[PDB]
Amino acid sequence: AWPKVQPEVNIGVVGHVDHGKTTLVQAITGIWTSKHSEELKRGMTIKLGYAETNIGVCESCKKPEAYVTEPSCKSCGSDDEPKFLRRISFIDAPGHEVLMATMLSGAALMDGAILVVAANEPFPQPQTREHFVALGIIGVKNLIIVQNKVDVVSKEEALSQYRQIKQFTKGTWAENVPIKPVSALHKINIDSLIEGIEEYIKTPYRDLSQKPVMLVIRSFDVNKPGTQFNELKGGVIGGSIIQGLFKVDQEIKVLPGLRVEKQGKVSYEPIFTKISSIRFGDEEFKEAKPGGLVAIGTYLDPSLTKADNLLGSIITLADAEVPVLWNIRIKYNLLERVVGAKEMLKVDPIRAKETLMLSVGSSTTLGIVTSVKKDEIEVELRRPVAVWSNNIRTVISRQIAGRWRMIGWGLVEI
Ligand SMILES: Nc1nc2c(ncn2[C@@H]2O[C@H](COP(=O)(O)OP(=O)(O)CP(=O)(O)O)[C@@H](O)[C@H]2O)c(=O)[nH]1
Ligand SMILES: [Mg+2]
Repeated sequence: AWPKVQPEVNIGVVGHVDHGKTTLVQAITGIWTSKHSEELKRGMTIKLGYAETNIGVCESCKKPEAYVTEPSCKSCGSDDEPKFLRRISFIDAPGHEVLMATMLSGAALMDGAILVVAANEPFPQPQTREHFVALGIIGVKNLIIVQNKVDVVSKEEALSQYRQIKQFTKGTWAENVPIKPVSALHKINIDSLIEGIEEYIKTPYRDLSQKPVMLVIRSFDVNKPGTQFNELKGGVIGGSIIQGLFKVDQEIKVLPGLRVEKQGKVSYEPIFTKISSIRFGDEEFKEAKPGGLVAIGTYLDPSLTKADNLLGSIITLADAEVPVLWNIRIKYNLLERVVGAKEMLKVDPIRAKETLMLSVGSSTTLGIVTSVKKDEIEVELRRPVAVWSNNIRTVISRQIAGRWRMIGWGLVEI
């Protein structure tokens, strides 16, 4: 039988709106990531979606068909159990331009990524470019480009687009990134994509001695409405461990923590709690490592975790030393152009007093520029940000025509 383990690797799925990201995740895992009523109603991804699958291989069968996502080799005529390789999970990002920040948040949790490009739309669309560049900046460079929807165009049309994709990636870090043509909807050529995932998105080395840090993207409770008070389960916090590992019964804290109101005055205080449970998908565990999206059960009042209240927080062990900053200095670089805009636009230099959006880990925060130099800016933040390490990358966005657009990136200087 196959072991029940946590996913050991996170693969982002990104790309322009409606290019088929969520359907691709479904093709691979059997799961539809959109769980929220607003997502199902509007027919779009809004929150980061999530799905897991085991990956195995039928050792006595031809590849790529030999790769499977379930413990059966019958499709290649064998009754032998396939060899288990690893469990993997997908971080399914929204494609809508208005949701770029969510993509940025998700990118902090990715070990590698799939850029989905629809074969029946002109390449390169605005969020194809924006998501691509964001991946480059954040360092998610174990990339596979998936040409999706090949079922509705001829082979030669798909090939014309393939040539365009090679041209686009030529001279960039992605020059030799593989391109896999598939139909996510009708499940065509999926095995080849699985093989590509095994080949090009290998599980990275994890130094489990590092101080445990988790980036938070969800928070909620499992309390059915009309639940008795003596039955109210504690709040649950969801996210991905980026370094180290957590264990049941550990004393932890959420940073920056809770917003505190003292007659108009607002500060933040760390939330201290204890891990009462650890879950990945449907399975419970005693410890949680990088890879996968973990649900940490706590003793927190569920009101504190309700409705993703803690999105953007980090979690550490209670005694960790972590700067929680209301002002940050960033060593920055600007892009030449606003890549996510429909019409070509130059990036104006950063100006003092302008309000920028900073993406740091899973957090998204507005701040006012208080100092501008050639290589550095200083920013007064509207809400504080937890800075758990010395070389954290931030992505900088500017509001252009009412839309937040990525314009640059930097290193948060300690
Ligand atoms: N013909 C065809 N249609 C597809 C394929 N993959 C997805 N679609 C269709 O495209 C539409 C959008 O699919 P969806 O998977 O939700 O795309 P998405 O990129 O996740 C949308 P968002 O950017 O908001 O998250 C749906 O109608 C879906 O059935 C494909 O391989 N072939
Ligand atoms: Mg989607």
